[PDB]
Amino acid sequence: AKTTIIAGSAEAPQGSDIQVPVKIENADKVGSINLILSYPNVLEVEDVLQGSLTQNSLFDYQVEGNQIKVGIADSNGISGDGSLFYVKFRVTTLRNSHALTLQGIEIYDIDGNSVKVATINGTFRIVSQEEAHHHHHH
Amino acid sequence: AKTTIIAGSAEAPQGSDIQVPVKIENADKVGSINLILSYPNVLEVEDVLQGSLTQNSLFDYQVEGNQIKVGIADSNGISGDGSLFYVKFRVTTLRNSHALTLQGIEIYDIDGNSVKVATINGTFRIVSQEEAHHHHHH
Amino acid sequence: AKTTIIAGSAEAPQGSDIQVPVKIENADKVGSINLILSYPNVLEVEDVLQGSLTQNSLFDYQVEGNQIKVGIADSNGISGDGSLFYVKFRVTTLRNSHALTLQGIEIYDIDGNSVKVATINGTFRIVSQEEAHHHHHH
Ligand SMILES: [Cl-]
Ligand SMILES: [Cl-]
Ligand SMILES: [Cl-]
Ligand SMILES: [Cl-]
Ligand SMILES: [Cl-]
Ligand SMILES: [Cl-]
Ligand SMILES: [Mg+2]
Repeated sequence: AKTTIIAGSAEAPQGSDIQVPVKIENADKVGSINLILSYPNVLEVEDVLQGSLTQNSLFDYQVEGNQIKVGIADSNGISGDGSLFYVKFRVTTLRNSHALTLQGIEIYDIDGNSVKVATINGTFRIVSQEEAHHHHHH
Repeated sequence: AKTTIIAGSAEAPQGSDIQVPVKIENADKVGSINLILSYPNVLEVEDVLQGSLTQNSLFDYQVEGNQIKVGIADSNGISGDGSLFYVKFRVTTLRNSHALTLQGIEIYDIDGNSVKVATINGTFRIVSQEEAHHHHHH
Repeated sequence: AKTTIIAGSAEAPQGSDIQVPVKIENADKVGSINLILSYPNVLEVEDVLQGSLTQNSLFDYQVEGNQIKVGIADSNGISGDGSLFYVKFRVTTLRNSHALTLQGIEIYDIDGNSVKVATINGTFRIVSQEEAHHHHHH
């Protein structure tokens, strides 16, 4: 039962907005999380929103260069699976993919103990009407 | 896995004593509980006894008006399912039921964190030889 | 889900070395353990080694008379099942068995709470080529 933080993956054409979640899986009474999400040059941050687990948490973020620093604190504890936050991006046969990387993680439970976490990075690709991808979501 | 506190339900004729438990379900290292159990005018409190989980806890109760204030502290932690205490009451086609209500709950785990709990109230009815109810207990 | 500490059992002829683990089962974020393992006169301690769970714990032991005092501290917490340490012994139809006893246990989780544990002692016998026992290990 290992706590894992996961950046979502996505694909979209130039000019469109995408919503990419960062999720947690198997959280066990997490009380604070600080992390950095790095994103590719092809993306531009439009907004950062609380997720399904953090609607009532103390939530901060700061966008600097190609990274979003996010801070979450929640005296109730966060447990189980769900989104920590969503990033709204705008997208500015071969092809190449880009990483949505999670790093600089600092995570503690509500009793102040360090929590071991695994991380999984996201992948983003610029794509055409290949939004059969939306059609195939599952 | 949500911690729930549940007042038992019962039925009996005038003049008889009944034993109504207040139980906990899915407790996770609970260290202290304060609560109020309100009871109907048709009932009169004869005794308040420790339950299956609190035989060795620090246990206090105070009966004032139509409510029983109960305090439990236990440095070992209380976990799982079982009774917190039992109330011995004396009972003083249509018909009407009465609530055994749980409120004013204050509950913390052994590390001093607030515990989220759900509550379920009990129901009491004055009844005749409908103690096929005892016969059907299951 | 009760935390249990278990001394392993073994059999071997005079003159041979044996490796006996002391294991934990269903540990839940244990932060410190002190215990005493007592052993029979027919055994002599050659070494005491960290186990599968304590390779990176702070680990101390002291052999005095027929008992090994072991101290383990680990800020990460120890959870699940595995060995806490291994003792390398040298063995110095009827027959008689000997106890490898666990006692004097003091165990706390990473938040400093006392942990309830059960213990299971080990059994050692001097044996011949009955090391079909190794052949039958399972
Ligand atoms: Cl921040
Ligand atoms: Cl950390
Ligand atoms: Cl009280
Ligand atoms: Cl509370
Ligand atoms: Cl020692
Ligand atoms: Cl102890
Ligand atoms: Mg604590």
